[PDB]
Amino acid sequence: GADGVGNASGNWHCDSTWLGDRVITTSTRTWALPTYNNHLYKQISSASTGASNDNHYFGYSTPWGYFDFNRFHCHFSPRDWQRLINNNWGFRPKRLNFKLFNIQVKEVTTNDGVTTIANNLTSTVQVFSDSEYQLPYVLGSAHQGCLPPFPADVFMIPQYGYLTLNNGSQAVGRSSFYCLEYFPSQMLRTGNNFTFSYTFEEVPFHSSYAHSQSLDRLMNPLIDQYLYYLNRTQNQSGSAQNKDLLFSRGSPAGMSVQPKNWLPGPCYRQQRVSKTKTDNNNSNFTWTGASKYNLNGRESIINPGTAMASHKDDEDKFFPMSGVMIFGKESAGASNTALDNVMITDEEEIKATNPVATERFGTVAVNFQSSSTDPATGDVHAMGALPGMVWQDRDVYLQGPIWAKIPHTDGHFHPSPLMGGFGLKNPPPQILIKNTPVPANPPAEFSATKFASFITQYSTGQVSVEIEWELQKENSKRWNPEVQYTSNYAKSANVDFTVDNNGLYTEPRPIGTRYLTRPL
Amino acid sequence: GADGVGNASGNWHCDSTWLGDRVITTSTRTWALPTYNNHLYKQISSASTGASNDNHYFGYSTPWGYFDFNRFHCHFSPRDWQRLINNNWGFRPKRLNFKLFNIQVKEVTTNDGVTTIANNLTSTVQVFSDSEYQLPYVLGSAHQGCLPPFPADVFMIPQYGYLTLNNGSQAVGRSSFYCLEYFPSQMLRTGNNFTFSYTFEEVPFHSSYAHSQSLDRLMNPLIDQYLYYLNRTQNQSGSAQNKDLLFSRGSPAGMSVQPKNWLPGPCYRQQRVSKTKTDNNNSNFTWTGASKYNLNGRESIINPGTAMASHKDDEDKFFPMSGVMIFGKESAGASNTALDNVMITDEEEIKATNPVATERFGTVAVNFQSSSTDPATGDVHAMGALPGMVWQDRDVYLQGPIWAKIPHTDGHFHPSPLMGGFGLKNPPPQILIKNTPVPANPPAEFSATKFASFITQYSTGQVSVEIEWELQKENSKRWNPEVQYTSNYAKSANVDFTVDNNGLYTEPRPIGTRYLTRPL
Amino acid sequence: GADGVGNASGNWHCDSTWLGDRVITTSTRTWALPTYNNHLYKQISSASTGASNDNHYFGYSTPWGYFDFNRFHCHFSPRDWQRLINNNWGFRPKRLNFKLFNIQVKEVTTNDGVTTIANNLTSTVQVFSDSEYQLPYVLGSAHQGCLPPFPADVFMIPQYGYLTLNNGSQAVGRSSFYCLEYFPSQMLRTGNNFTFSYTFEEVPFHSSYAHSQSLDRLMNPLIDQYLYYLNRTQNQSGSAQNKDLLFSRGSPAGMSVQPKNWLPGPCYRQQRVSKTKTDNNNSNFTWTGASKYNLNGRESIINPGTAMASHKDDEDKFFPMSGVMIFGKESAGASNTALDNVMITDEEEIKATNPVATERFGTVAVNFQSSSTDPATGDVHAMGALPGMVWQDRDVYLQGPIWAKIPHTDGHFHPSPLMGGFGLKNPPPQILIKNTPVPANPPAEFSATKFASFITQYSTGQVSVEIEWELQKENSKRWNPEVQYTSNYAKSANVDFTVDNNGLYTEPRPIGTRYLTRPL
Ligand SMILES: Nc1ncnc2[nH]cnc12
Ligand SMILES: Nc1ncnc2[nH]cnc12
Ligand SMILES: Nc1ncnc2[nH]cnc12
Ligand SMILES: Nc1ccnc(=O)[nH]1
Ligand SMILES: Nc1ccnc(=O)[nH]1
Ligand SMILES: Nc1ccnc(=O)[nH]1
Ligand SMILES: Nc1ccnc(=O)[nH]1
Repeated sequence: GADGVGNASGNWHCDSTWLGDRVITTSTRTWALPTYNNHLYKQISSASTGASNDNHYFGYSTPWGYFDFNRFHCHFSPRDWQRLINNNWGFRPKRLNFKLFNIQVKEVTTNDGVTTIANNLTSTVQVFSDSEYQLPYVLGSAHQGCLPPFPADVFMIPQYGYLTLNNGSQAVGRSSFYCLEYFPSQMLRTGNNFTFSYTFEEVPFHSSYAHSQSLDRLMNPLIDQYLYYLNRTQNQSGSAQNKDLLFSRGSPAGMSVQPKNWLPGPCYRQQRVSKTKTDNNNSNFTWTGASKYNLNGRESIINPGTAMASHKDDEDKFFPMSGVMIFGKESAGASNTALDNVMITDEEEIKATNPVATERFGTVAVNFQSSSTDPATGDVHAMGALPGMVWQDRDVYLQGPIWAKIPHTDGHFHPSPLMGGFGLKNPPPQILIKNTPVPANPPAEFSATKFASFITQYSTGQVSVEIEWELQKENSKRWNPEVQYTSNYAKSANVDFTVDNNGLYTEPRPIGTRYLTRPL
Repeated sequence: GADGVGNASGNWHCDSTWLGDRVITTSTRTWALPTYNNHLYKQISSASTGASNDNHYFGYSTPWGYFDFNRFHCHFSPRDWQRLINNNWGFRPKRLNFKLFNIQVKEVTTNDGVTTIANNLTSTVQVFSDSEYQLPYVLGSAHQGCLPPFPADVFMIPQYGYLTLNNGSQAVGRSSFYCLEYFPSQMLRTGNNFTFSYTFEEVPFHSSYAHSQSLDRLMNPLIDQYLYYLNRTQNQSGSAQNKDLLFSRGSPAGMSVQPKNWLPGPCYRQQRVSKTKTDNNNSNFTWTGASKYNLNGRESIINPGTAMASHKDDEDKFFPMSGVMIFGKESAGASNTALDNVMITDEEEIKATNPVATERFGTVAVNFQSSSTDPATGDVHAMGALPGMVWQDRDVYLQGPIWAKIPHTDGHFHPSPLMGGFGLKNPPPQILIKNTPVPANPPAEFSATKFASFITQYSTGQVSVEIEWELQKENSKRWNPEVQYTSNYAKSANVDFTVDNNGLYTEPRPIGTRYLTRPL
Repeated sequence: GADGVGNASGNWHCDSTWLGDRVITTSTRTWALPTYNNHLYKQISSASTGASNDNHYFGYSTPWGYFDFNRFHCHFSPRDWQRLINNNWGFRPKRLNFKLFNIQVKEVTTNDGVTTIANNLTSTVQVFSDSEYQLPYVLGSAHQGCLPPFPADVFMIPQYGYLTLNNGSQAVGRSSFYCLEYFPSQMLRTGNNFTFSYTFEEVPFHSSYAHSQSLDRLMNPLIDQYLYYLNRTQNQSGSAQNKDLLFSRGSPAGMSVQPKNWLPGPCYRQQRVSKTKTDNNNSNFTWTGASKYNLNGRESIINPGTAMASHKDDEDKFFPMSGVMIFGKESAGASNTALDNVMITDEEEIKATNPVATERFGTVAVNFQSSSTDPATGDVHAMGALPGMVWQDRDVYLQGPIWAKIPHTDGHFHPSPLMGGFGLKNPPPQILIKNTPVPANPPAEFSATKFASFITQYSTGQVSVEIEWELQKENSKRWNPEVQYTSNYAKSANVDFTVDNNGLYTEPRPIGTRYLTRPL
């Protein structure tokens, strides 16, 4: 860093600047970091517990905390998101600037049942960015502890832990252990500060638009095709039914039978469930009726799974059991909370190109028809990629994640993070931070045994993240007005995206980005 | 070439040089080339024979031989492979240098029942590289006849033959015939030599590592998600069972139900068979229970097929019927040999990302549940590519192939050779070689009829291949030690990868490359 | 020194960098230093005690602490050690850089109960390196208190004390007393830091290899010698036994009787003891059956003593009573702990050249044979250096010492530290450190009586040691694969060289360096 006890090492830079094709978000917050695990690394696992085989794990927990800004509301105020989404066909991150500063380390002494805090001026906090990605990448799993949406909220830094290979609750020889200290890290006293910058790789702009055409309506509703298709295998009222081969040319009255160039996207069917409970089966079918994948004898719910439309027209009451992103309200309990404490996303806009999530992809022949054998077909519920398929990826949300690390594998296929966002080979590095252990008084006589008595402390300061975002401007010739995200004009007891009478900021709904429209 | 009867046209260059990010393998061997087909091109096919429709073919056999180094042990000694695999996250070929030399053509005369060999000094051997790929590409089908693993072994050059279109055992008008002479070729007497170089296209480094995380364990086992999922469709001990909609947030106790970004790789299920025969069905089900593809009314076993893990945890006794590479021991007979004369590979390391080969990919919804209709799901056994899938390709082995030509098609999809290795648009060219016909004595009076009487001969010499390989160095922060390929320290009658008391080199096991670990 | 209360004077530099022929280890840790002896130097000795004459001593204890990094795990993580040992025939230290910084001095006050710690900002810690070696050299006696293996562990600094001449528990006129203050030292307040560098003398690379030949198997196993040896002193079935002189030439069937050039190493026999207690004698024979040296009427166990192989082939259950380095587990008690709380090294690799530790060196003639007198021979249990002897020094271990000061004597003989490592004429200097006394309040009236009332304090900070190591690369033409140190692939409850569920780092075995092989 820096300088004095008596001298701030950073100012408060929270702002938005719009500049034609760029928008620069700056956000600064005040954090608090406790001591974790008493400065220990612990082995952790599902041993005992009583966990099922699909829940076993092995890993470690760490004395470190970390910074996480991997949520859009860490950077975009509600109004800015609104600006973003109502005027642009897309956007992407380009560069970032990160700042830790104004650090202040404090000691806690308890006597009684009356707790005193003071400054420990000569104490440090340690920091580093894992810029060579040598640590297990724990961002992009949508874990809580990101910078809060509301700039006035103070936040506690999450603790870093990670998993490795496990065979049940045991480890394997291949399992990996990381000690964080065995990086180089920067050591900061109250005077000092930390900074680094980062550039994002080139990535496709996120599609902030719905289509205003669908795959099956790309033709000109005024002209025939020059192409023919088999229309009838029997006449044709000449009594009664006689084998025939009758061919018709593509025609505006038969848009369902016209040859075309393209196929809709992939499909992994999911179970349709209603918001009115009375429609559903009387059982507990989530695990048992769930779409799951099977990995080394362990089952995992596919969630949210392939980008698919949530419901066809007029059926907004249904949703895939595990195919929509779902946010909790600020009233929601951790487990088995009710419908009205959650907010379910809707990905209905993609039904122009993407199969609906709770229906078949389609139908396939399954035999050879003949006079003796009747033509049979079967339903296709899971369809991989076929040449000619086109699709739309899952939408992002003001409160969803931004990016994830693409796994380091021989093979990916369209590695856009299924929960939504940008896939990055070389994503924003993890930023780790810890209070340096400060021994309590040692004995008068040497002892070799692990030092286990420490002065209790924690730290606080500010953090600042600045991101530059490039915009894809809208160039639309559409004559009529667009759907636009808008707040509600009718009167009410509270304003949306505001604090209440107890000062609790709330986000009353998810907001996606798909309001403007393109042609296909 | 060159020069004298009395003057070598090449030396013996067999070596290894390690140079930081590069390793240069040189190997030289001594070959023998007979006269094939008596200098004739023969039409060949399955006519007569009694072959089934799935085995019919049409093609030609050729008077030529060819060189084949498309196996790792043609270049890497066992110790070098060990060096490779224990210290690098990857590697790829960059360039090659090829050399034919010290040629010596010999005539064989038999009188009795006592066979005399002498030098035929004025005789040639012919050579060319098919550098414009004008010939059917016969490398990359894993045919025997490559340079031997052991530098002291002499090898016989394989004969070139190829196939074309066939309708049963007949040909079609579209079928193609190639005459090799109707290239330009180099003609070598005992003095001369042949050389050429080649550069490899840019290709992804082969992944010589296992992952130490799995797709389903990428989260931080310490923090909840901000995302919610439908947890129950009924309460919840309020008696008895009542329709409900209950939502929970992602949590470390429920890692199987957390939303995620990624899907595991593709899947084409295969039949699971045990190494202890008593477990299996009492029938012959290989063709009949086999995963097969169907091409122009002809069936073909998919083998090895999609890259998939061989068995889940603790089940090393099972293997896909035709989903693992299998090497023969030097005791193995050509057909119906026993389990202990073969070596079956294990691709278990990829179960972090790739479905296990003998299980479903997963489960899919197949109907609409309601009070009247119970939720149904189905098993998915063959799953194509879905956006968001990530996977690991099949491993290579010290004795497996290196590369294959990607077919010249409009479309490939991840054209990594399914048997393992590097796909190359423009692979190392085939190198063809033949002894020039040397007429026996003609008659005293002209005759127009095909010349059919030849002096019997063959040739021998050395061949040298030098390849430069680029290495991907390991940069791992892992605190604990790695699994490392190691020879066995316990005492025995023979050393691994050695010759025995009769001078037979043996390779006692396959060695893959996946020992070091990455994060995902 | 520089600057501020508010300003870190050092960062955290813990890392490893591999660069071809060099590897640079950096390690940084956080220490704690109490006040020792209440700022007093005390005379100490075995007086009273009840000590045997063998355990009498005289010396002094000091108010100072010291830094000790003389253990390989202070610098090499387990993975790095693995890298070291599996790829290099040797290595040596070249240069070092040392850093003390971020110091923070604290005062402790108690009422009862209850104990209060604050910063004492104007307090100093003192430091110096004994670079002219003017102090008794107390490193290289394998003391505990070195930097901990695990970078996250905080450590207490050991106290400096030393011994001098003693006659029983009394001193002699020749006994030396040393006052540490009498040395210039650097005085550091919370702002300041200490640094120095050092270069190592030229030393032989440590042998990180086993031989793959033995002294007695160097001959060509195909060819006779031209040399002859007396084979028989009687015939030879011509009945019955008659005096004769019969000579044979060296031959592959008689490799035990072939003339040779070399002798195996020196020998000081030690008592063989089994790991299965039932094999041993029923008595307490360690002191009484021990190999001891006798110095000024005082006995001392020779331990570990001459470099000798721990056991011959197939006898891994025996070990020299005091001829192997033995590490304690983190469960081991200080005294009379059980077999399974210790880890015994094995120096079996050196049996190619070095006598086995529990057997005779060999046999010697002891008389003149004649018709009247039968040839006699005797066993040699202690053999000094003979021209022509060759030997291998004791191995080093990841947790053993690195170096020791060669005593300043007229004569050494192969002064490689018998406990293992590098002998250094001018070793890394001792680094001494102390909290400066801070008087409590004096009386209002002068008193000359030596001050004795002090404010209670201690200090803490970071220390950093960087060492450059030169590597001897492996150049082996060995065709088959090597033994390699490897972690175990089978599954278990804990990972090797990791922390457990209480955060205790453990080292589950010793690791030597001898895996690669040389010829002799
Ligand atoms: N969002 C995304 N990030 C990186 N690569 C992609 N390829 C397709 N979509 C992508
Ligand atoms: N091994 C490989 N060779 C060429 N192209 C590839 N694309 C993906 N894997 C490949
Ligand atoms: N390790 C060592 N250090 C210094 N001198 C030696 N002489 C023989 N071995 C030695
Ligand atoms: N990864 C991809 C494959 C095919 N098309 C895409 O847009 N992306
Ligand atoms: N061919 C490929 C398609 C998608 N992803 C890959 O890695 N390769
Ligand atoms: N000549 C010597 C041999 C060994 N050591 C010595 O100091 N001198
Ligand atoms: N000290 C020594 C004497 C003789 N030879 C050695 O290598 N060392």
